[PDB]
Amino acid sequence: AMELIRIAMKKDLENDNSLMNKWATVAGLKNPNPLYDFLNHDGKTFNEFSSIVNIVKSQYPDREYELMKDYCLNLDVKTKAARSALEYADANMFFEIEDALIDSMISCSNMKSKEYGKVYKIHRELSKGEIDVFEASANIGKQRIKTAEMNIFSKMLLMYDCLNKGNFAPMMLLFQQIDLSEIKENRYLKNSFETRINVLLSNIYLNENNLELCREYAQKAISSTDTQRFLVFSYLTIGTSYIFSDFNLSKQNYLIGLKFAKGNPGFEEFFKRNLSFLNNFWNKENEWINYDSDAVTDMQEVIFELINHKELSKALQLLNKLEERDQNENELGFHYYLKGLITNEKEAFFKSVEYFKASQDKLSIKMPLIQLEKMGENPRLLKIITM
Amino acid sequence: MELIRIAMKKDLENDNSLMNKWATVAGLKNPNPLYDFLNHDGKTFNEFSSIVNIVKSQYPDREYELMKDYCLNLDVKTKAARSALEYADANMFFEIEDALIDSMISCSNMKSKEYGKVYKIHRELSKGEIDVFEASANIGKQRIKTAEMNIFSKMLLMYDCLNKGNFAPMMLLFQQIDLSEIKENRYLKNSFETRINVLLSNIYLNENNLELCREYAQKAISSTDTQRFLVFSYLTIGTSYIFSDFNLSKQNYLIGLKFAKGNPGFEEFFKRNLSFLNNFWNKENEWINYDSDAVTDMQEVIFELINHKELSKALQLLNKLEERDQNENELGFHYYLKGLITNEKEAFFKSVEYFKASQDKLSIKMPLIQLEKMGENPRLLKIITM
Repeated sequence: AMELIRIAMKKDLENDNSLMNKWATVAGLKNPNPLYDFLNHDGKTFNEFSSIVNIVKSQYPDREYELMKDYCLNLDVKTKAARSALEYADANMFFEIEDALIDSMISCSNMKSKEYGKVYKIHRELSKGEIDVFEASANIGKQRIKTAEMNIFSKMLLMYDCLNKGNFAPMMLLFQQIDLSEIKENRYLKNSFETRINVLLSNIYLNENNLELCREYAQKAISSTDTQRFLVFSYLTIGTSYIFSDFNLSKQNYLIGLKFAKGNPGFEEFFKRNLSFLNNFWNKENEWINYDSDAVTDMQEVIFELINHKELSKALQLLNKLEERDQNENELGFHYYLKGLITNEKEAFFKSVEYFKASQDKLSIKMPLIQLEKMGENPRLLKIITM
Repeated sequence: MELIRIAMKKDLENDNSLMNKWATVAGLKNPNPLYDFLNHDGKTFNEFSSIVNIVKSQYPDREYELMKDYCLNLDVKTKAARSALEYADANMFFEIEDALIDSMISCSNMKSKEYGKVYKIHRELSKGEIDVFEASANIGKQRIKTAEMNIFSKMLLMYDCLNKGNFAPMMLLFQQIDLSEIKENRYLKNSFETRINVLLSNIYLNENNLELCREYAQKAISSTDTQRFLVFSYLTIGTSYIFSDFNLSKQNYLIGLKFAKGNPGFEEFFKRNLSFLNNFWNKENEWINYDSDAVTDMQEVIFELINHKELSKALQLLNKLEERDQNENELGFHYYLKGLITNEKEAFFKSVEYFKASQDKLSIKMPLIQLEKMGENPRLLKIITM
């Protein structure tokens, strides 16, 4: 038993024989034989990578990272299981596991593993902004892809870049070229890619303002997965889809997401900030404000709370202080929106609309737009701006 | 034996002084390369401009025939064949270009093979036979060595970005281009520079930076005598002035129209733009096409009736047009005309929506100006154009 997971399992089985049939059903097996094999013989893998992930999530939930790191670094890089490990690591944003698997798969002599390694490396580089979308497609081309799996993943990696540049027409063009039924042997990879695609589509529809479609895609993703990363982003999207229409559903979706985020500080932050904004926008008591942070976004949330409490003079002073510092366009939109709530000047709301339009934020633009309608501006013309 | 060499030998027999005339027009300090070109099969000039300039000067009416024949018998492995390929693509001489492409991918010379493969990707992307992602993937597959094709592969992607109206990735590719890396091929460097100035010109025309637009179009005009680039540069300058200065718009279109002489297709762009310009500024219009069955021309007829307060005839011809199939840009214009006839705000609002849906940041100004006249808030109208 070289791998940490095999050591723990043999140990726990010595104390409790009934675990064997428990772990068999949790892994999806009709019969426990592959599990006897896994425990006894070095290098014996399950046919599907979900078998081991499920056993680890169930029996050692607190120890997932340590156990999976050790298990992945000990896999034969030439196998289906190592190729599945690479997807698992990237999905969970376990970049240390992933980068080690990538380097050793590019080295190996197996054609399949080499190609997956080279393609995931392109995805890593594009994510980090070390290359742009055109260098990335050029590298995809250089590689002369053979597998149906990497044919699909090369399209998805380009979609990720298109998503974070807010450029949706080319995303849909790439989506159209994907056919998941061509993944014939690797059911773990097919299911994981399907989860990725449902999340991506969810974010598309959220920006194109089809709120119903957005929620349906986010739910499809939630149903298909137990990966923390995808659960977190799906609930974040659902929360956001409700901001303007239903305080209570927005909040509860953020709280469910926050619970799934437990023990990842970075994921937890997204929910705290969104909750802070939500509670301010709907004039509710706000437990989420960060009074210590000197990041612009957080300091704006403190101004917004002063405004809800009719402390207009203090809000104005902190807002003038912020004007001194460098702000991008999205922050300036928010800045002028707050100024408008204090002073009731139409000009501030107009500037706010301009800044949000210039920064390509199709969500926050609704805030000064709602105010301008309240001040008697023409609804028919306001609607045209959001198109 | 090339037709151009036959004509030149013939004209030289009658006039010995042509030799020194053709030498200076070709940019050579000394006539030797020209004696060589006439006498020995396969001898090329160092620069492709040499032969283009001789042909433009001595046989202006025969450019297409002479250049077609010359290019089809070139040594495909040479600098001159690589320059021919640029010349043909710039002029949209697709016959010449496709023949050079096929025979350059055949040859064993690494440089010519790479140019051929890269121009072929440009041709395929233009025709919509592939999308922008297949095109970059093919660029990658090729393993490009030359600095020339490194640059041109970026420009071919710019062309596709332009036709899809997505300008941010164009600018990203523009920033990666450095023309001083083209060390040896002066003809190609100058031609690529022309292409880039035209592309930037059209960017800024859509992003409403009108002064930048004109400056780039002028830079292109200064650098070129290719009729295609002259025509599109003047068309762009004309268009940049539509809303702000009738007279400069008109004069820029008339200079463009003169450069278009003897290409009916190019001439049409100017006639239609002139027709629109005169209608928009309520001037007597000599440019109307009463015979054309194109939507855009039939709209110009309606617009003229409206300027003459012939409202009931305009209404009848407008109802006729509504029956027929129209894209969004035409529908914008359709509802604008309806609004001028009926004075309904609804028609102007729809007009704005159709122009916004069709990504036309210019024509949208027309119903916007009307809405301001009807008392809608100018401050909010300005945001819709931005």
